[PDB]
Amino acid sequence: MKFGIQFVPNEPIQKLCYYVKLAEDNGFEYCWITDHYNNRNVYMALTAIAMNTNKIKLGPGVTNPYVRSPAITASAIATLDELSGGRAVLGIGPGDKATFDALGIEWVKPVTTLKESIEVIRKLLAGERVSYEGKVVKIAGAALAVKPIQKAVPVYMGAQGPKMLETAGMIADGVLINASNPKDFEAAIPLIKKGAEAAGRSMDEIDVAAYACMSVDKNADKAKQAAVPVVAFIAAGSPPVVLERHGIDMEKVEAIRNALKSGNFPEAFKNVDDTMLEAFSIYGTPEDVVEKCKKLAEMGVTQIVAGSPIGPNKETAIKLIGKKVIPALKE
Amino acid sequence: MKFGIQFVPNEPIQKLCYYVKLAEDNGFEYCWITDHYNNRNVYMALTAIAMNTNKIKLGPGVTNPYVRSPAITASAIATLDELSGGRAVLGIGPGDKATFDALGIEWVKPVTTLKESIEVIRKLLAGERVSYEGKVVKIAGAALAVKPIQKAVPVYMGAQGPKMLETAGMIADGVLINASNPKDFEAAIPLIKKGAEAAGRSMDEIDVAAYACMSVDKNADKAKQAAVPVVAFIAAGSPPVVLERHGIDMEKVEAIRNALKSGNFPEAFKNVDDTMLEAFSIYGTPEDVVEKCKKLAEMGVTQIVAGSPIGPNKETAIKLIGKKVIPALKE
Repeated sequence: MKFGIQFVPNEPIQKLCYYVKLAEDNGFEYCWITDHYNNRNVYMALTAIAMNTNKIKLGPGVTNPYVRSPAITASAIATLDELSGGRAVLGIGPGDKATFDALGIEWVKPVTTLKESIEVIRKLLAGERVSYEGKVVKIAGAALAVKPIQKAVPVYMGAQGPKMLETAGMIADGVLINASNPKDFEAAIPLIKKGAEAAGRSMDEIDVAAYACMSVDKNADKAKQAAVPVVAFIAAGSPPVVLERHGIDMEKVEAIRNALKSGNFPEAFKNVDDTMLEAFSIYGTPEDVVEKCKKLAEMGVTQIVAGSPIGPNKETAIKLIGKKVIPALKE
Repeated sequence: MKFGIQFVPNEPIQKLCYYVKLAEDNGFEYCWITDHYNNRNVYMALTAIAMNTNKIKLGPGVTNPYVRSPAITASAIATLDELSGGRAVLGIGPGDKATFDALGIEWVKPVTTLKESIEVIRKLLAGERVSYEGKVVKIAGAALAVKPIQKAVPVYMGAQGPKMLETAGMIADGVLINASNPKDFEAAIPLIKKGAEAAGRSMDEIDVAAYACMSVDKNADKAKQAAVPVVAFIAAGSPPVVLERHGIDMEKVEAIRNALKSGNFPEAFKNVDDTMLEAFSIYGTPEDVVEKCKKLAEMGVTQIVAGSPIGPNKETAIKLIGKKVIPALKE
């Protein structure tokens, strides 16, 4: 099994570089840095990370077609791939409406735009002069001078709905699924397979990645507590098909949703229960986490991304995962 | 007088970092890195440059409102300012039509968009939750988490026309003028002053910067030759008011324009003459260059940006400028 790690670049980039280099030392193979306008720029963060790392794969996790021209994304990826000696991955997803309303960006046809942007980025990265007259992306003779080192930089697609999952199956080298429980991938993976089948692609060409909320501790209950704030948000933003799939107490969810609107948090955090924790996080001892990763592996997950909080102390957790989780999951 | 240096990031970023650190060692105070989708990403280049430098000011030279959301630009600048210990400048201009047709980007109202984007970036950098309902830029509750170190990161506006010059006078901390000859600034500076006056601003608040084609050599004629390719492009793209202002042989210009369309270059380069060289470059011995810089200083230029080619050998020229040009122009 492959392990990724995901960071929001919301701290001094030096601290981020320490965490990633630590992750690299601990056998993490993918480094995913989120891309939101209000934090440190994802590509500058990834530049510093590249300089402090040597082998971990690294890229935006995820960027989107809208906040920069896909052509800019292409050459940012090319640049990253040059600096890192060929370790770049492109995680790219739809973005979100609450970002694009804030930025005055029209959220046009997200499936179509993501598909067309991935195709344009790929062609640009391949060195082509691109003429692409899509429904949304319209490129007329663009060409990169900067070249990646990889022949084909991997493109990971953020995918939640069925059309996105199928599209990821047809076009993407990996699928980034914000989900921590096997039930989600039991539903998700056949959709990826339909898209793969539609393109004649084997599933072994496709890295199904769990963008999981993870919290590992030598003490299971402290792992629990660090998971609680993050599960509260995940549970609030989960679509009802995901709540229903997991039998989530729907009354607790709306009290959490309410208290989040109310800007107060301990009450929202008080209503996360053991069921939502099981559905939206991988928490507990390294033993707890290892069994849970195996259940995801058995469901077809090939990359598990340790997302926030990682653990009560991120440094302590990265070390624990490297010592006692990743070695327990070597094919 | 202040000296800047401008680089296209079209080489391995390590080489760029050497040049900038060399420039810094040689007393250059500003480092301007161009922002075009087809080269190395400007902000990743500036991240590495920051890590290899300590005191030179550095920023995009220039970015634009269109290839990334102004909000992304704001946090890229904030990020740069954090990494560099407060040395960021934002050079921002309109972009160009031949880039945005290639990218399918509508080149909407460039003066208005540049003005509104500068205002939004400033407010974002200041830490505000921004609601900005402009004619073009429409921001609704955006806010940065990343903070600059500078209280007010300097915004330099690329400006060529009279409306841009006046707008730069009203709003910008510097004006980036792609021009090498005093006649251009004799025309340009009163326009900046009109805008400054319209805002109650003194000219001593405004860094009038010559984005010059510079070529310095111990041998004047070799400096000449290295200037010839770059002047050929500048002369082809110059507006007729600039050709007319300089009495440029208009027949030579169209042969250069023709041969550039024809994709062949020695014939285009053969038709650069001593008049276009004088109008669109600062070339020659360090003595030649120093007198020419003084004539620009006397016209109101407060920053001279050594643009390509810098000299026949960029490393040799940066050293010559630091040894024999910059010290000869210390107020």
